[PDB]
Amino acid sequence: MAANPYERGPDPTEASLEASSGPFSVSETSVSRLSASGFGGGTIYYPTTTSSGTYGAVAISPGYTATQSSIAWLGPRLASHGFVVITIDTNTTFDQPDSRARQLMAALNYLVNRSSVRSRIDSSRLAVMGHSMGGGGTLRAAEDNPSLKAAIPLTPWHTNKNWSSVRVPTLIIGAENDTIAPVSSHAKPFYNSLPSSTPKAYLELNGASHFAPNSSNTTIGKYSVSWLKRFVDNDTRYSQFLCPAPHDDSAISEYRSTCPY
Ligand code: NA
Ligand code: NA
Repeated sequence: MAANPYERGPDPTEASLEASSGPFSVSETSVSRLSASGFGGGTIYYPTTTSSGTYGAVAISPGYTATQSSIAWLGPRLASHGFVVITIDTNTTFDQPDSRARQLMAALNYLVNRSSVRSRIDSSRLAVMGHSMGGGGTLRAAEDNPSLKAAIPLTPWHTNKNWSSVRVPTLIIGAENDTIAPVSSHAKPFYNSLPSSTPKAYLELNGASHFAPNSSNTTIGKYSVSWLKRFVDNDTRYSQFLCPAPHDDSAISEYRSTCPY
């Protein structure tokens, strides 16, 4: 038996993470706006299998004026690697980041306590994601809920630039050519303010616009899955993708250097 009880799926490869689907078949159900307490409803994507144990859960928020159609592709992509994922609609499409932060947590609370798939979820292993203003809400949710295992703001937008109290492992994904949430005034200031004692990363998509997260994106999928695996599942099999080194090679038992050079 693997020492880590939360490991799911076979040993990862670059190819499996770049593919459109992970190893788990995915089913879906929905929660209506009326049934959703504290948010505007959503779609739940979950692994059909339960025989390998429970999974961590992730809530994903869209951005200003947007609905869950703008983040829908993330549902099957992440769930197929062994996660229960809810893509939410917000109370109103004009909600600000700090409101979206509260709705992300309300969605996780619904998943854990009242959803039809609650029995597939390990309530102690939760994460938050979001696009644009929903990425700003992801940062605020992480700051206010340090028990979260991971946070992934996608091209985030927020007026607050100081996130030095965030103790949740955070992967910020920025778009190089973003003109709506320019990385020079949003994503990068956010990352620079995160504590160095918190596991963190900043990934910038080459030549990408603010809307890159709204359609299938191999890079977003690979590193988002790797981040969630590493920190929601404590799955160190995915460190090779977040912190590559020559000793990932099976022929190399050790590699040390004074890189970068
Ligand atoms: Na509601
Ligand atoms: Na150096």
